[PDB]
Amino acid sequence: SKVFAVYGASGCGRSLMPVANEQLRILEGDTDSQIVFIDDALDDNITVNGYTAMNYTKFKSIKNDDKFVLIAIANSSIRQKIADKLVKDGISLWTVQGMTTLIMDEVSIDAGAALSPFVTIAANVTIGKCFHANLYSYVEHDCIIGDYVTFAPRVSCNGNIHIHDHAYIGTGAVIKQGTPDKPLIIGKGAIVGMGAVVTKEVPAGAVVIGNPARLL
Amino acid sequence: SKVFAVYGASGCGRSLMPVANEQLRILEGDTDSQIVFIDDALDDNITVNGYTAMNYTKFKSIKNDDKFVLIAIANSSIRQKIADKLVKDGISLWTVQGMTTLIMDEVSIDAGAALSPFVTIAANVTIGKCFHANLYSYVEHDCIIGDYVTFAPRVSCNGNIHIHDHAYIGTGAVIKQGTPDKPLIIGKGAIVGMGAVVTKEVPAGAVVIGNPARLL
Amino acid sequence: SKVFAVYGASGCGRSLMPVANEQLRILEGDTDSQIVFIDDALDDNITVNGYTAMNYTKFKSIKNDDKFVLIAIANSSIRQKIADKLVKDGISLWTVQGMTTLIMDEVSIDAGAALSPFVTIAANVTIGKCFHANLYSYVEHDCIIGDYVTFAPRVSCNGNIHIHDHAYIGTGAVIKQGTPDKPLIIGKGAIVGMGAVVTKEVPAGAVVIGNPARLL
Ligand SMILES: [Cl-]
Repeated sequence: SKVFAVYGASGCGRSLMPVANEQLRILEGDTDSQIVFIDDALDDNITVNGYTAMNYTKFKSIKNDDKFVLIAIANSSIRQKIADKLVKDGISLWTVQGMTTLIMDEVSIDAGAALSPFVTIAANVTIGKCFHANLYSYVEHDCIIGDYVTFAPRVSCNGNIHIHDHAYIGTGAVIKQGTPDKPLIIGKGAIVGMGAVVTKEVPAGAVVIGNPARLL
Repeated sequence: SKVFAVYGASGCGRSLMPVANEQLRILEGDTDSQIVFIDDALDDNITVNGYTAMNYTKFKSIKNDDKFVLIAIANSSIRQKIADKLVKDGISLWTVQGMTTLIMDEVSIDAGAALSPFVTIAANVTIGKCFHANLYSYVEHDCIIGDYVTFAPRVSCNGNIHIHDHAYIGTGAVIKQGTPDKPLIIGKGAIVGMGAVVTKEVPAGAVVIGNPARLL
Repeated sequence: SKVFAVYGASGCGRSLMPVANEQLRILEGDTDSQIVFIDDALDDNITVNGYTAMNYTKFKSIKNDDKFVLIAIANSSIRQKIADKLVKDGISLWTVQGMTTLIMDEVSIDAGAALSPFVTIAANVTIGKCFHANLYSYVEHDCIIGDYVTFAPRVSCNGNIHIHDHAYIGTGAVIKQGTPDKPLIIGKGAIVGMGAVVTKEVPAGAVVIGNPARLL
């Protein structure tokens, strides 16, 4: 027996719950296991879109040895804090993908990714901890994505790009391909704004916007 | 018995007819009902892409009590005029979606929407009359879309956005999310240009272009 | 009996091989025919992502009268040179599409196209030799695409656009629709940059970037 959850019942979670149901009901063929929301804003349990929603204290109290959680909180500092709590409490991180999520050859993705509908992860990609790939995003050939990276919808991450930990890539941003000799790097904790057209390396902690991308 | 139609046999209609066939043949499981084009440019009936095409006078003359029409005319002033005519003539407005159109939880969409392939309508969205969501568009969580709104392909409408009646959002435009306390408003009859990167409220009747969006 | 290949084992080929397997195993229902990579960088055969990879000399030497090749090299000058070699050696050019590639009514596409996942080719489109439509691209109604045209991912080619031979359209570029009286032309060998917002005719051999597009 198993219990599943989506951690976060705000916009991120409510748009991922249908995806977690595709993952569980169709890709895993599991019509038996319950799935709930976890949200620490809750005191008493409520329902959100027809699913039971409870705080983490209550979720921990459930008498099941086999818990699986997708963290659906876009802020990567919160996501890392929750992931470390879950692992310490002996709860499994759970990767979810949609029926229309395309995974190509020789792809490695660490546990706990949220891979939305219409996402492509192309050939020979490596992805670290609790990746968020929102609707329509792609990661093309030979990319290396670090830990707690977050893509908004419709990110175009071309080939030979290395995105370091905790970077955020905004809606519809486009990133030029690197080369095998010079991968294009997005630095640790960088923020690439909605619609940015990135043609060069982004420094760690930089915020870049515009076409072409410039420091904000 | 029933008769279906796509109103408009120009580019909008010809790219929606396959979608109307997915809706009718697959999602409704109806291999019996006829589907035609209506276009008022026609005097004599013709064929368009292998479908009978006739003017509205001829469509009205068909002896069937049960007519269903998708209005495939992007201009929302024309669309409203035709919708009001159809309803007055006792003809039903007909929502169409593709096999790859994704509808999430607690979504309300008024009759007569054209929801293209690869469209996502995410959690807790409300949409008014004869919405057009062209190919690849999305409407994310908690949005409220009014009546006779029109999206070009690949619109990224993020969460907590309120788009008022008759707005037009151009190809690949990106709109920043609102918050629950302050939804980002696109005003009545506003035009958001192809590729616009919208980070603030757009006034009613404004035309905005660019990255970032500015008045044209 | 038949032998298939993807010509190019670099990023283009490695992200198309899964698509060629969808085309062959599912759309053609062929679980018998072998598929390999061809790459002229190879001296001795190797494996790439679990597929045999050989140079063209070795592929020619295979004793099969019935060879089918998808050219997965984005550079259109190389693609034309290889296509002419294949045809002269009595090898067939092979169109590939994905399970999520949508083709609408009255579409004509010459042999050897690479039509990626999530691509739409809309109504009444004509496409010439060895077209590349990378992930998420669309070609809308009434377009005429010439020979050896190349789209990066997420190109938005709206209706009534004529793209002449060897043009390249970069990631996420958006092109305004033409009209029936005045198709919007992208000239021979033009380059439209990543993220460009094209609102006017692009001259032959021009390089255009930005929002709005300007000469680079
Ligand atoms: Cl897309």
